[PDB]
Amino acid sequence: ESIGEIMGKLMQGEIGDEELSKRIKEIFGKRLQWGYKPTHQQQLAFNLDFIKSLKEMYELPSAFLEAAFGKTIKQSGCYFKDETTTIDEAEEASHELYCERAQIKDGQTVLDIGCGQGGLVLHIAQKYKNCHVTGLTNSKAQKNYILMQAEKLQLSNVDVILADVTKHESDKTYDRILVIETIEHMKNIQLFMKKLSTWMTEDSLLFVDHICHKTFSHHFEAIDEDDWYSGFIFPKGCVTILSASALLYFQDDVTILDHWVVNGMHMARSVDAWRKKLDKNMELAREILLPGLGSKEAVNGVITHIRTFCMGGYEQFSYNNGEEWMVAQMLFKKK
Amino acid sequence: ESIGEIMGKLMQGEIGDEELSKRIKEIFGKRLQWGYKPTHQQQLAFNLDFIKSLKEMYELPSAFLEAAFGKTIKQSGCYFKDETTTIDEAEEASHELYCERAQIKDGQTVLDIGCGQGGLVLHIAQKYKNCHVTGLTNSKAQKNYILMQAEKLQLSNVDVILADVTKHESDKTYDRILVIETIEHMKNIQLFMKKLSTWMTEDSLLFVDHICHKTFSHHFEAIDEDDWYSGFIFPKGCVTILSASALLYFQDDVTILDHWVVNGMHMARSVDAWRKKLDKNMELAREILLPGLGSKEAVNGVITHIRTFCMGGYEQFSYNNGEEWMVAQMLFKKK
Ligand SMILES: C[S@@+](CC[C@H](N)C(=O)[O-])C[C@H]1O[C@@H](n2cnc3c(N)ncnc32)[C@H](O)[C@@H]1O
Ligand SMILES: C[S@@+](CC[C@H](N)C(=O)[O-])C[C@H]1O[C@@H](n2cnc3c(N)ncnc32)[C@H](O)[C@@H]1O
Ligand SMILES: COc1ccc(C[C@@H]2c3cc(O)c(OC)cc3CCN2C)cc1O
Ligand SMILES: COc1ccc(C[C@@H]2c3cc(O)c(OC)cc3CCN2C)cc1O
Repeated sequence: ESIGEIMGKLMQGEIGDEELSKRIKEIFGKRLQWGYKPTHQQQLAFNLDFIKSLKEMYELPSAFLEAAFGKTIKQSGCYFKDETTTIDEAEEASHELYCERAQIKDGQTVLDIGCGQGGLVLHIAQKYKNCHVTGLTNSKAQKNYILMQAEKLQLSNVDVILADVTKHESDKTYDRILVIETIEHMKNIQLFMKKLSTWMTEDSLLFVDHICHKTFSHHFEAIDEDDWYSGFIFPKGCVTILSASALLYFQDDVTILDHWVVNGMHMARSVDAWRKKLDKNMELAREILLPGLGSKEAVNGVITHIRTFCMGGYEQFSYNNGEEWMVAQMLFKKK
Repeated sequence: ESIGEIMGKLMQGEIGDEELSKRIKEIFGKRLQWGYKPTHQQQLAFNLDFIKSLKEMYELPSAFLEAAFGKTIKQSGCYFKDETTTIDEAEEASHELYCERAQIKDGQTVLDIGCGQGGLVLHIAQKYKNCHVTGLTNSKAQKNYILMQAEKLQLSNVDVILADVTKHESDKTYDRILVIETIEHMKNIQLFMKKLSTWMTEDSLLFVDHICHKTFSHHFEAIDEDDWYSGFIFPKGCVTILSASALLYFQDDVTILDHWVVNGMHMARSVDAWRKKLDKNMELAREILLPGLGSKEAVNGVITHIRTFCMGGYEQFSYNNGEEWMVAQMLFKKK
């Protein structure tokens, strides 16, 4: 059975959830076989080879995003205390977790790199009125969304830089730099960390959160021709999953102070909530998308892609009860 | 059964090898239970707590050493290609491995910190005639042994600094600094690495080899009152076993370039060879030691201590076919 055939059934909604989950789980299982080595000697050889290789290197309407994601449209792993924690609660708990671990205090200048729909920017600005909070995003629609939300919430301490972070040049420095699940998109990590350090003083802290595997790194791409999923979700070679310790090898310009991981069931519950909410709001979602997409068929395609991303994310992050893929967090100061 | 009673039988040679091995293996088994956590989240919490805590912190005659150790009296893990590799061959292979991984080239200035009986110093000096090689040791007997060996081998490119490395002050810099199983004795690691960096230029490399556990760190000390072994071998709290990745968190002043581990069976074969050679030369050893120790009883005590160290080391490093305790190696440049 070919890719084309599976992709055919998928688009027609002819693959039931149980089969879909089973297929994607199998794909991730093969990644685990690829990544785990027989000895720690071989594991480190494989991991260092990956790290060395690194060193040589239409937007959805906001009404749709609001129908699929939680209240602040957080697009990153959330934190669920209880089985009954709602996605809105989990967003807030995640925001609070970042503020604790990044040691945010009232009065600081704060920069949020790849701020998305600005949930974290708005959270910090509201909770700490004397902080000035800057979000940086490459999306004009995101910038406009954040500035509108700041206005509605009577926040006067928010600004947004519209920039490709890899191209952004400034001599401005910040007390705190936050990077929440943005580094996975960075083509040049050593260069990224170097640039961040130039936006820091000796008093600054840098907090990074990234999806990881606990043991090994990999690009998010097909191992083989049986893998229809990876290239469906990310049709570009644009996402890297670092191991939980990979960034320890990128301390040319910054120095680690603390390091944590959050078990993958938190991420799994996040994507599950998004999937369920999208399913609940399916009719509304299709109506919102139709104008901008042009046909019900193109609508179905965008919906299939997002829903499959959630179904696949579930299998990835829940694997072995959250103990394979998870979220890594690190705190650094400038050299 | 009390410590005193086991220590009593041990000293009298009333514990056979099989029972001795079994007892020590059990002790290490309990350390593994202590060190492995149920989730990577908890593992990292435990490991970072250890790293944070670190940041707040009569000699045997040479004739005896020659009867127990290999030809160059290497007192560190060796490297065995074959099951029939002799300890002398394994010493040389280990020396060569260090030269490759530390990128030693003819003409460099080289410093070997805690050089022991100087096997590595002599190896480099002989193989690279244009290198100047300095060993640093806190032992007058070691210094004298190395200088005598250099004279006999017609080596003109060797010097030895007699110093406590933690107290040594100098503005001299070196192209290469080697630290072979010395860091385990360092009370202040952040301070040690800082000092080393002041002896480096922008062109220098630092190579560190240390016994490790692949997953977690621990001091070499008793967990409980059932552990008669740890405090017998090291009656002081003077030895730390870092995890294979612990030094990645000590990059304030140096930056990692490469990282390896050597499976623990190499160390196990090393201590096995020492134990067997001592056993072979037992009568001679007792004769050599008697003058300086004063009684056959004090002789037996020193021999029991060394032999047990080997028997225990065997169980530690061979555990799970070398995949628990092993040797970590790292290459750094100066910030
Ligand atoms: C996984 S989302 C995380 C968004 C936000 N941090 C959150 O937690 O909801 C990563 C974000 O990085 C942004 N991004 C990716 N590459 C970027 C670049 N080169 N410059 C700026 N932003 C970028 C994307 O547009 C996206 O909003
Ligand atoms: C495990 S032995 C390794 C010896 C040698 N590198 C080898 O591979 O055979 C560690 C050595 O470090 C030395 N040492 C320990 N603490 C020291 C200190 N503060 N200053 C200098 N040498 C020290 C000990 O005397 C011992 O020779
Ligand atoms: C960090 O990896 C990723 C980075 C970006 C994306 C796309 C981004 C995104 C990122 C997430 O991490 C995520 O929750 C997992 C959900 C979403 C929703 C779609 N939005 C545009 C997906 C990823 O899987
Ligand atoms: C690195 O831990 C240690 C450091 C120093 C010692 C003492 C030192 C030594 C160190 C070794 O690593 C070793 O081979 C394992 C053998 C020997 C022989 C005795 N000599 C004086 C023992 C250790 O176990």
